[PDB]
Amino acid sequence: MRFLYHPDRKDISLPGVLYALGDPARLEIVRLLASKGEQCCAEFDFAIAKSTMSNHFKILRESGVVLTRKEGTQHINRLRREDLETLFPGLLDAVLRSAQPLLTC
Amino acid sequence: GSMRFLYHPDRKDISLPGVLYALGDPARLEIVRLLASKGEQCCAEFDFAIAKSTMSNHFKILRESGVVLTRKEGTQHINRLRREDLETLFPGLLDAVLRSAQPL
Ligand SMILES: [Cl-]
Ligand SMILES: [Cl-]
Ligand SMILES: [Cl-]
Repeated sequence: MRFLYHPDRKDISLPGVLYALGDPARLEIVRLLASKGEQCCAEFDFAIAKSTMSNHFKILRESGVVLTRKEGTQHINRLRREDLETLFPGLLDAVLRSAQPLLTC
Repeated sequence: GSMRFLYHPDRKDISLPGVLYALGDPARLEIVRLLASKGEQCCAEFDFAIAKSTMSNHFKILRESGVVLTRKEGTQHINRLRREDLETLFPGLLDAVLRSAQPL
């Protein structure tokens, strides 16, 4: 599988994770990946410029939140739930409890 | 005994992404961690950057995002965690963040 860049768990920090979630578009991506499982980039039809969405997914990958792979021409994103729960127990649940939907609303 | 606070948003204007962005920095997370365990703290206690303009910007972000109040008292600026606002809006968030925050 063509996995895109992603850090090893050891190089994932709490400030980086909080930073990655610190954006309405990125929070909404994480919220949908958590509830619906893996989703290609094109499912996140935000009213947002192409280069900006690309930077968003780079931020999510560099921070250790999302694992992306190329399948065909799709970029398939996966929430790194197991890594995040191992490092930061209960963090995802506390964030997702309060995250307000955007794309489904 | 001053209740003279710098600009802070109303509870209704605090958003979860804005709060997470404010915590999403080693200096700012440590400020929040210290306010949470030690109580109110003067700005001069937080020597977490080479430049004073960098610390000023950290506190500006903490105040504008709804995490921190800043009180002007004499010559000092005293910071206070907005525990009630944050816990009412984002139940369990502060605990989850603080449980994993590592001392800087
Ligand atoms: Cl795609
Ligand atoms: Cl306001
Ligand atoms: Cl001060």
